[PDB]
Amino acid sequence: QQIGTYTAETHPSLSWSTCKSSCTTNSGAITLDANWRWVHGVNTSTNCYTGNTWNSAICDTDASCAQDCALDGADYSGTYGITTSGNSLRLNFVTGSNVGSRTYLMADNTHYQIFDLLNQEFTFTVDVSHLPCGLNGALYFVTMDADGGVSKYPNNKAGAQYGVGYCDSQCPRDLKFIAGQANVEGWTPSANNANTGIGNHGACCAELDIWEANSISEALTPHPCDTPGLSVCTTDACGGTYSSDRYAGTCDPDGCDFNPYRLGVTDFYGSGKTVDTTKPFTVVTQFVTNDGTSTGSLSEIRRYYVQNGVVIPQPSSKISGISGNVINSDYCAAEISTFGGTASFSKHGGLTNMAAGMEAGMVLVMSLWDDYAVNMLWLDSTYPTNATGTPGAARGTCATTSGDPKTVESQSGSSYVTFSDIRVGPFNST
Ligand SMILES: OC[C@H]1O[C@@H](O[C@H]2[C@H](O)[C@@H](O)[C@H](O[C@H]3[C@H](O)[C@@H](O)[C@H](O[C@H]4[C@H](O)[C@@H](O)[C@H](O[C@H]5[C@H](O)[C@@H](O)[C@H](O[C@H]6[C@H](O)[C@@H](O)[C@H](O)O[C@@H]6CO)O[C@@H]5CO)O[C@@H]4CO)O[C@@H]3CO)O[C@@H]2CO)[C@H](O)[C@@H](O)[C@@H]1O
Ligand SMILES: OC[C@H]1O[C@@H](O[C@H]2[C@H](O)[C@@H](O)[C@H](O)O[C@@H]2CO)[C@H](O)[C@@H](O)[C@@H]1O
Ligand SMILES: *[C@@H]1O[C@H](CO)[C@@H](O)[C@H](O)[C@H]1NC(C)=O
Ligand SMILES: *[C@@H]1O[C@H](CO)[C@@H](O)[C@H](O)[C@H]1NC(C)=O
Ligand SMILES: [Cl-]
Ligand SMILES: [K+]
Ligand SMILES: [K+]
Ligand SMILES: [K+]
Ligand code: NA
Repeated sequence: QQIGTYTAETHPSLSWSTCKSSCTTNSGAITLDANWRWVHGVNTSTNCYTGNTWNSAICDTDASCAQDCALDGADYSGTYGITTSGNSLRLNFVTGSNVGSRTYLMADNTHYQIFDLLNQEFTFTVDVSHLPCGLNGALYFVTMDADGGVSKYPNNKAGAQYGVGYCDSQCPRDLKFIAGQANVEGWTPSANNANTGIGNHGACCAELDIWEANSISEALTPHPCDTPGLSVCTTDACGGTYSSDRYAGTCDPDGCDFNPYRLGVTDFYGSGKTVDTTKPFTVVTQFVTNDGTSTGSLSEIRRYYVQNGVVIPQPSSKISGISGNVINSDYCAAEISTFGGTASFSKHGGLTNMAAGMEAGMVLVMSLWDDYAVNMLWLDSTYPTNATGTPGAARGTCATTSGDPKTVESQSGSSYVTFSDIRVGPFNST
């Protein structure tokens, strides 16, 4: 994708902190993912993409399309409901016909910030108070290229500056641009989302979902892949949520997840609970390595919370067969043994391959979305919906009829998530 000229691209400002075993406030900024943008011909206002289909006059091939179509600048607040205030980022849900957003932290105007998380602690504050059933305010990391692909893929000029280069563990085929090619060939409009479709290519890479949550439930989920960085997959071999068989590909779509409610701890997180989601709170996450160095492999993910200045531990599992309050080799083996299903976490290298994702360096993503595929039931309801009574089926209190996108967009359009005070450093430094 090319760089358009009609609207200047100005990344809203967002500060964040680096901490030492003493913190330094870094100047940062955020960009909007390329899928939300206007895509038009080079030096013309003609759309390359309108509604849920491509303009075959310009985009007669995957390559020509990327050479000949440009992404343009965004009105962050006015069109997408994205604002920043100091160290705080607010993502609105419905803004006209726009639904949510996906944003990336920048190191400069043309590069995503890269985080090296092994043997570090990462902290943020969140307000989920305005996130009802069926929404997901996510803060997580993916193994994207810092420059968004510009150095590797010649047709890609727009790069990180225009939010190009997304990949994740679901191998998304809904992306308009992947690896310097447009996703034109085989494009199939979704029958239910007027803006969206699925192309023949998907963009796979490692994903560390440190935070997927709403006011009801939260989960922490590493997802490894066969290779850490971008791998371009084709059609149904992609696996993930955009394919016939989620387990057909090279990334783990399920992950090794820790949701306190799923693990039997139903009084921990939610309205007026131990972590009271009517108010903001701080989430601290540690990435422990086998040898205690930045170059060891990932042994354990640890977690705690702070609210009203009070430290609140991650609660331990109440499910017979699954112990503790950390994610480690024993926990991941125990989860799949007890809850059952496809061993996709092991098959894609588990924590060793998660570490490879992390060692490559990862981009920070903040998003707010609803889910046409599963209505977010996997996060905050009983799932599968016919598995009531079985261990791990219940993930939160939402009804199994909840989370229908057009429903929640009509009823709860004013929903929003605010992320703030991002901090990273050595353990005990944030
Ligand atoms: O025509 C001339 C005039 O153009 C004006 O500019 C227009 C332009 O013409 C128009 O084409 C453009 O339309 C864009 C809309 O403004 C924008 O809202 C819309 O955004 C969609 C996007 O198309 C779609 O791909 C995206 O899909 C989401 C999906 O909903 C979501 O569920 C999924 O969630 C994932 C999470 O992000 C992730 O964290 C998690 O891990 O996984 C989730 C999935 O499991 O993410 C996908 C995307 O990957 O949804 C958004 C939001 O609804 O995009 C339209 C383009 O396709 O608008 C322009 C501005 O109006 C000029 O302004 C004017 O001057 C010209 O004259
Ligand atoms: O694809 C939807 C959602 O799936 C999540 O994994 C589920 C899996 O779908 C379900 O069959 C199993 O019982 O539970 C896992 C974990 O909740 C996955 O973790 C998400 O990233 C994904 O969005
Ligand atoms: C730049 O675009 C405008 C709008 O299409 C057009 O008037 C002008 O001729 C363009 N430049 C060219 C063709 O070099
Ligand atoms: C249970 O529901 C899932 C999801 O629709 C489906 O795959 C399965 O066939 C259903 N029936 C039974 C008995 O599991
Ligand atoms: Cl869980
Ligand atoms: K601002
Ligand atoms: K994802
Ligand atoms: K309910
Ligand atoms: Na299975």
